[PDB]
This record gives sequence, C-alpha cells and structure tokens, in this order.
Amino acid sequence: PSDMSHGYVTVKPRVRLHFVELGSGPAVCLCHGFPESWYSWRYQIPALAQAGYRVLAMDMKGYGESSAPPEIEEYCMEVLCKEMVTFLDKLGLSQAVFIGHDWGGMLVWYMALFYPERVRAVASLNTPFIPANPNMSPLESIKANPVFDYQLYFQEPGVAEAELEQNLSRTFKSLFRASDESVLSMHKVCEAGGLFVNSPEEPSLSRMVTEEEIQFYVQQFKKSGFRGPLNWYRNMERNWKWACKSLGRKILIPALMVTAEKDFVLVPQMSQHMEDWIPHLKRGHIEDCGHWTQMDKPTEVNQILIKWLDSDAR
Ligand SMILES: COCCNC(=O)Nc1cccc(Cl)c1
Repeated sequence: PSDMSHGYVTVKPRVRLHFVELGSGPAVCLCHGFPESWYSWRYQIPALAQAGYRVLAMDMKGYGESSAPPEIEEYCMEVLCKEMVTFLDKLGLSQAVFIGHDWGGMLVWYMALFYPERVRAVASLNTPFIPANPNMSPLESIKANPVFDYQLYFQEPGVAEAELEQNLSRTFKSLFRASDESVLSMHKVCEAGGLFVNSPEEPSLSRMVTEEEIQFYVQQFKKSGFRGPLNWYRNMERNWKWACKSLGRKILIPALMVTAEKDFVLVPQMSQHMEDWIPHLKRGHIEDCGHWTQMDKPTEVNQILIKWLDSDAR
C-alpha cells in the first residue's frame, strides 16, 4: 500500500469508492470477488502497467477502504453498475475495459450488457455469462444444483457475519487455498450450520499465500467486517428482475471467458454453450488452477490478459 497510489471517488453522497492506480494508457478496471480486495490483483497491477495500460484495481462496495452501508438494497447489481458508471464520469473516462473475477465478474458482464458505450472490452475470470430465465425463480435455481447450498446460509443477515468475523486469520487461511489443499465443503452448509467445519482452529498456511499477505486481508476486513460483502448474495430476487429487463439484447463489444480447471464452485462446465449469446467470446483455460485464479496461477493470468488486451481492447 505504501508503494501504491490510492484514489477515492464519491459516487453517491454516502458512498465513496477506493482504487489503486498504476501505469499510463487505456483504462483497465479490475473488479475483485468475495471475500477479496484490490490486493487480489497484486501480480496483475505492475504486469498490465508495463504492457502500456492505466490499471485501476478497485476496492468493491463494502470492501477495504471503500464505503460500506449496512443496507442490503445498496448491493444489488442495478445500483452497483450505476455507481461504476458515475466512477467513470467523475474520473473523466468515456470508456474503460472491465475485467472481473467471482462477484466482480458478474458486475463486468452486467456492465457490458446495460452500458456498452462505457465498456471498451470485457473479461471474466471463472464467472460465466448466463441469461436469466423469467419462468424459473432464483431460489429454485440455487436449490437445483447442490454445490450452491452455501448461498442459503449467506442469506440470513448476521448469521455468516459472526463466523467470518470471529477469527479473520482462520477465515482467510481456510479460504485462500489451492484445490488440492481445499478443506471446505460448499454442499455441506445449511446442514452443519457453518462454512468452516472440517477446517481446524489453527489451519496451515497455503503455498500460494504468505503470513504478510494473510494479515493484510485481516486488517482490511477489520474496517467494515462482512455485512457489506455478504449483501451481494442477498439481492438474488432484485438482480433477476433487472436481468429479465435485458431479455433479447446481446453484448457487442469484444469478450473473453477465462476458466479455472480445478474450481469446484464456479466450474468450467458452467461456461458451456456461452457462444450462442457470444458476441466475440475468446477463451483462456488454466489447468491445475483453483478458485483464486490470480493467487493460484499469477503468470498464466498475466499472459492471457496482456495477449487479449493488445489484440481486442486496443
Ligand atoms: C458471481 O457469482 C459469485 C458466486 N461465487 C461465490 O460465492 N464463490 C465463493 C468464492 C470464495 C469463497 C466463497 Cl464462500 C464463495
């Protein structure tokens, strides 16, 4: 943080967005996932800057140095996307390439759908683009696939917050792990009543993360907790209604889908038949890569993005 430039943008009277800036050239906006920070793109920030790009590694709403209102409604895709447009207006940017991972990936897909005039090119790590069905309920879709059982536990406000905020060191040591080191069962939750059951009181340090890196996520999450980041899940009824309003309109700006082979939550199989809605959709498959794409295989992520940006985003 000391060797990094920190930017702040007041998108709403009570909502302020934090971001780190490095490099010159076309604007590249990076959107992290859950329970992450701008620090998740630590290997991408100088790499994309050297390639000739103005990197904007965001601290998403409810995370780190950015504002965290307790209201659930403030974390729906409609208000989040509108805040990201205001962020571009206040920075004097007409266009920017939006690259998202996990929940940030969902945001970048919606941004390309509703505001294509502000999105130059779009890239998504692990997160697929699925058009919503107006006949099927959002809760029915979650209950259909057993892997998304953890989402039901994340619905009731305060329940997951108490477990995730309990021991932040234990929280990130159990979560930030490679798929071969993974001690978490996502389909076991709402039956056991907690995300960390198999994981012990003092979990071992993963090969992809150091003690210094783990403590950074602890101090950043000490500012607001988990209420803000968890509210991204609590708008499943609101996001579906907004996604159903687009029904018919397709993306037209260059797109990239990056899949992680060993990701058990956001499987590469979920991205199947995405080339029916397309529009330009280029692919990048990373073998022996877990959920934390940027942490697991940092070099392969840098190689895929730099190659894609210079050929479609410039
Ligand atoms: C766009 O959909 C994002 C959903 N993915 C999602 O929640 N994934 C997730 C990643 C790390 C830890 C936990 Cl508990 C969940």
